[PDB]
Amino acid sequence: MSHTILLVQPTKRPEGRTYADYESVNECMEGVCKMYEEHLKRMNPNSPSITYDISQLFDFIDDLADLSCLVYRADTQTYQPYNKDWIKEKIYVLLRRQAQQA
Repeated sequence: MSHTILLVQPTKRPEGRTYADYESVNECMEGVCKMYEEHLKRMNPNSPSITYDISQLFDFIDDLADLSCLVYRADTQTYQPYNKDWIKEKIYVLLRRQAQQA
């Protein structure tokens, strides 16, 4: 698995820049969905389930001022960068697999 770092900046405000790290690319993508999920729970404290469609996720990601990831390559002991659109496609594929399973 490749160690992965996610850099997020929610708004134009520089002090909001944050990061988190994961043991793999798929756990980082799941981390992106968890970010949106905890945002929806803040907003909806009294909804029993947090439910959302993939279009709502994608608009949330598009609205971030910035989102990128760095993925460790054993090859060169270095990190390959990938942009917001790459991220969205991995989450697409991930969420599409689960939907098939069901």
